Amino acid sequence: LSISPIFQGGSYQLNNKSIDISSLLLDKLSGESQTVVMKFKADKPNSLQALFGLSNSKAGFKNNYFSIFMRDSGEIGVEIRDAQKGINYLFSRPASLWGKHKGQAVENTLVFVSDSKDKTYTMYVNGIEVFSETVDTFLPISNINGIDKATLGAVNREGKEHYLAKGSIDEISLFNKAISDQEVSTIPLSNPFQLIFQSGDSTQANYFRIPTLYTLSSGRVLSSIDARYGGTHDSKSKINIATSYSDDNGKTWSEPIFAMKFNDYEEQLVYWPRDNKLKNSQISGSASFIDSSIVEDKKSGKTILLADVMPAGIGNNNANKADSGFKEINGHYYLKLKKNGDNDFRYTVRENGVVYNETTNKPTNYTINDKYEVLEGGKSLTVEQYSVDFDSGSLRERHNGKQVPMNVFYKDSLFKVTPTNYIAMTTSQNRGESWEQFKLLPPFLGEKHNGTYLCPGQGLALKSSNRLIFATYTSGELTYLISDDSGQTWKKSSASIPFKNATAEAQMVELRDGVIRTFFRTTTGKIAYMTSRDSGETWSKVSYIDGIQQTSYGTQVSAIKYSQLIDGKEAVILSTPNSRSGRKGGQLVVGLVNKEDDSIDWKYHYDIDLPSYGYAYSAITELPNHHIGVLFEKYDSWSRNELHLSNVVQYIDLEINDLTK
Ligand SMILES: CC(=O)N[C@H]1[C@H]2O[C@@](C(=O)O)(C[C@@H]1O)O[C@@H]2[C@H](O)CO
Repeated sequence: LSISPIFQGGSYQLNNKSIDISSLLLDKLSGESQTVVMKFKADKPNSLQALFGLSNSKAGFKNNYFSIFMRDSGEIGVEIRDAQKGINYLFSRPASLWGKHKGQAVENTLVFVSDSKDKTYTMYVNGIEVFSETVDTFLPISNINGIDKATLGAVNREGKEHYLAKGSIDEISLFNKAISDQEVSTIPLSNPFQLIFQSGDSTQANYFRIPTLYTLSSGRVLSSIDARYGGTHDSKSKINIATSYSDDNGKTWSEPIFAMKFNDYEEQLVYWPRDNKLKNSQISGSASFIDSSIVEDKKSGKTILLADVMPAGIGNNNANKADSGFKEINGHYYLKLKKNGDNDFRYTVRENGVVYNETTNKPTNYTINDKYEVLEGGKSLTVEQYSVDFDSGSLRERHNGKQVPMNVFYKDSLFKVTPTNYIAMTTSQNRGESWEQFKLLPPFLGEKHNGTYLCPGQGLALKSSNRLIFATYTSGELTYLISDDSGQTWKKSSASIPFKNATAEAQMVELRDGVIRTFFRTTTGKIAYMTSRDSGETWSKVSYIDGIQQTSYGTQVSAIKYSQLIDGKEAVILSTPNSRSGRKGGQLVVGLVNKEDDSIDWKYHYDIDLPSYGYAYSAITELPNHHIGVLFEKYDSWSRNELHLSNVVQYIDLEINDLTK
């Protein structure tokens, strides 16, 4: 840092009693710009607590103060208030903090920059920028009328301690300068987590959701994710599937690449609005991919990744449930196309990509190549790309002058697919260094049924055979997709479930050879399971796990078969929020398998962080060194208050002894 602190202090215990630092700090504040650097712990916070306050403590000036505050939800924020100036700034972001990790309080590193030159207030926690707000009328934190108290662990208002804190401030420093983003990056951190995917990386997505992890036979650990461009919204949106891998047991990760991507819309790093009027803004004319899952095939050595594919403007909410998008002729399914100007789907994509007119029974001069792009007499047709912006005060989607290959999933294509959901497949023969062009899977539930929905996370490679299984769901059932030929062909195995309209996200473990247990999200508040004892051909009725709570809408749950005995027994590890309130209270739950009846004793619960801190979708894998890697959404991804947060999908490394303590 280019300058020394005006005040520095440490080892402050905040035990619901403020610490007055007025005489040490107030007369050292000068000029209109300041930086606060604070290292602090709060593993048992109050509902709302102030970590640092500067206030006018006198009668009649209760709303003249600056504070750095946090909530027991993990939210961090500031207030900057002066009643005489008529200013009441409040800037915050949910899900910004860690509480505990491996049972010990985490030291959070907070950096707040108040910059009078740029009229901007910026907050970083744990190296992540969580807000940056420019104002028309700047209020220097010292310029609040009548400030006479500087306080740790409360704000002194009219002589009383408000917003009392429980925690500790291990170090706090203030500077009479707005330090640069570059200087900020030099401040040491004590983070319990890593980032694999992050804002500003090669994906240029500012948001991520739906993590996966899979340990490959080489020892490489692979991860896939939704790179979500238009905020954290599900499709309809612009979303690509990105991947990254680690060759050192998760200590470092490769720069992401794409496994599946569309180019109808630019890859733009956009700061999606979080205000109540605009937060529902959703990219509406882009094709997308959503919800990926990985498996490795022993025979071929291929890595196989599946994901849902959504045509332009389509998502689960508006996909046509009564149309697969294929025509069966006869025994073979051919992708249907509608040509601009036709009200009906007159075409199919036949062998060799030939576009065939169903009404005239003649091939046309158009072909669809292996990238689902349209050619006419062998030449590639193009469309103009779109970009998005909020410069007009609402979301605008507009052509940007760049030509890209015309794809049948695009809004502007001459030939367009049925507006329903599909599933696609890509393979890698180099363990994630590159991905082949995706191919659509066929329909499994007939001509007049939309795609099933891929369960995000892992597929299952049965240990003693060549069988691969990917779970998917639809209304009234799980639909397991089974391949015995390295993913060249798939058949379904349907397993009825006693819920309609469930997002029945399911993950599988092989308890022993040929015996599969599937754990899945329900609408009941409990995680369900079912068992197959014939390698997925047939499935039991549904049972429920006791000792874990979910919300009524549920959350995805990840599950693995651990390779080593725990307490002399075979073990399964589940990862899920454990809360009836929200997507919070993340846990790993270790289940010991009864060798006589395949029942599971859920003997250990490990809290990922505080019960009140967010935890949503998750990925777990046994790393080659027998550690457990967890990549998870550290926020409430259902909440309409926690939309569009950056750098909340995070990675941690745990050992079994951390879980069973
Ligand atoms: C294909 C798709 O939309 N997948 C979604 C669904 O699940 C999630 C969720 O957070 O619950 C996130 C997934 O990415 O939101 C969706 C909702 O539940 C409707 O199924």
